[PDB]
Amino acid sequence: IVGGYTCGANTVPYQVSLNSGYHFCGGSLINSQWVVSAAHCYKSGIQVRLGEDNINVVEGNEQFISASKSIVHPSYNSNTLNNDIMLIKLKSAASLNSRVASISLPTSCASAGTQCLISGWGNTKSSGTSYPDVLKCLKAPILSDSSCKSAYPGQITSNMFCAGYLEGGKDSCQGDSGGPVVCSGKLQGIVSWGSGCAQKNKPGVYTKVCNYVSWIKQTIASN
Ligand SMILES: NC(=[NH2+])c1ccc(N)cc1
Ligand SMILES: [Ca+2]
Repeated sequence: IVGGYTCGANTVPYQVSLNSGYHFCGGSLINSQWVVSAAHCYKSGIQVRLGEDNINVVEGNEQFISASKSIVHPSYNSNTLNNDIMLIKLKSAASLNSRVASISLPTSCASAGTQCLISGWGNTKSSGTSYPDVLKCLKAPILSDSSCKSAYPGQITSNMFCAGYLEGGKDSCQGDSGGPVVCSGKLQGIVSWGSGCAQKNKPGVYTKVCNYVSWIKQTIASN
């Protein structure tokens, strides 16, 4: 997260870190046994880390649970990033409490103008690299489809939305992928892609979660 702020320990209780020996992506806990992330975060041997603030220090509220299965969206295209969504099932149910909590799926798609909270442990620099150890946060509005498409000609599908600031300086970034965009207490987006990070006229592009609620529910019901 570039140009954000320190969230505060366990203030984003649905935020998970995906770990394969090291943090590599974010995710969102949507019930005691399932995490939503980005398909481009797929790999084998994932350990889900809940209750995390400093990802390099055991602070006392962590739950580390290996994934039993991952399900990449059936129509995920890695070239265009269309349908950049996957589900990860935990081998055991997490223990839910105030610091480790699921986030609700949307009942309705969020509109341009709605303020959301974006969070992650990704790069905090637009130029060069610095990874924070604690969770970073950014409040950002959903942008209009027209401004999104104008910013990225020929690249924005009906399964994507832009959020952030056209002026630049405030954005998600590498390492934030798969993490949440939460608006009015609902998971509306997944950190997906963008040109660099926090660049002028290159806002963040996010998977449009509301399009996937049926697939998510049906997938969970049978797996
Ligand atoms: N929002 C962004 N600029 C972004 C997010 C993730 C990513 N992998 C690349 C760029
Ligand atoms: Ca920790």
